[PDB]
Amino acid sequence: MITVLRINHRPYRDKRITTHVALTARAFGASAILVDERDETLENTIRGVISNFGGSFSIKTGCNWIQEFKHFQGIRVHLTMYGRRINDVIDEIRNSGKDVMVLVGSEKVPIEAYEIADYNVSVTNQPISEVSALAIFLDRYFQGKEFEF
Amino acid sequence: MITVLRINHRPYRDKRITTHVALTARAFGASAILVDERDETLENTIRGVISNFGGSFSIKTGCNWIQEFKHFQGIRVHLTMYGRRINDVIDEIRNSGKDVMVLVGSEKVPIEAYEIADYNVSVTNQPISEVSALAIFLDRYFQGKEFEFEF
Repeated sequence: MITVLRINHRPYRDKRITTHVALTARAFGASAILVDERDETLENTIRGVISNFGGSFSIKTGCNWIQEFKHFQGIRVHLTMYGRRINDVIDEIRNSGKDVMVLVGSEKVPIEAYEIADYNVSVTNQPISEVSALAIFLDRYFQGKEFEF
Repeated sequence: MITVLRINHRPYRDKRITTHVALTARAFGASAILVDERDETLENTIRGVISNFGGSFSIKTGCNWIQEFKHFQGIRVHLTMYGRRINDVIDEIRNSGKDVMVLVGSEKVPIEAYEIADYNVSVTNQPISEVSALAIFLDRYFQGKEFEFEF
């Protein structure tokens, strides 16, 4: 099972982008998303989608991201421009058979995430969207396989 | 060459999602993006990226999307969840040797997008971000090689 941990969500600014992260996570085969800042309106939006389009994807908000990432029972993946290329490590991640937590949304020089993660993974050295980074990570993990709701 | 056509840009509502679309278009190997509503902030942002990171990508805004799509000289692709499975059609599109214009919308897209397109293309039947739809479209078009492209 893959869980996305989305940090740096600002309820009063980032509803759209965080929504886009959650829908991408769901569509491309993650089972859950955890969001740092509590956002009941986001929960209601996403839970609405899940109701309307099916399946058991989970959203929780108001999470302590360092604790969730630190104590996750499985592989901790940090999506970041400061990371090695996904292709270098994706097979080993996939072949591990473990649950995976993928951290999206880190900023600054992301020390606390780098202190915790098992893998720090980039797609390109060009500026990209975290939404597109998450899509590519999930696509590579699931090897381009399609999903059934 | 791939040109992205981004519609339903509403610059006084949000510029982040369209900026993310443009950054994705550029990084994933499109040559150009055309955006329906004029947005000089967007133009300058993306031109700033080109200045610092290289390559020859172009952005224009304030475009009549129906006219651009209808009269584009090449294959008109519309990315939509209500389209055909991408893997059914991506090979024909790639092997045509034609230029491609890829329409990416937001909220509801006008029915004309579906009627004009040569191919209405679904990366998934589930609601997703236009950013991730575009990423996967380009990724499949370029068969995973686009991150080797030089800027």
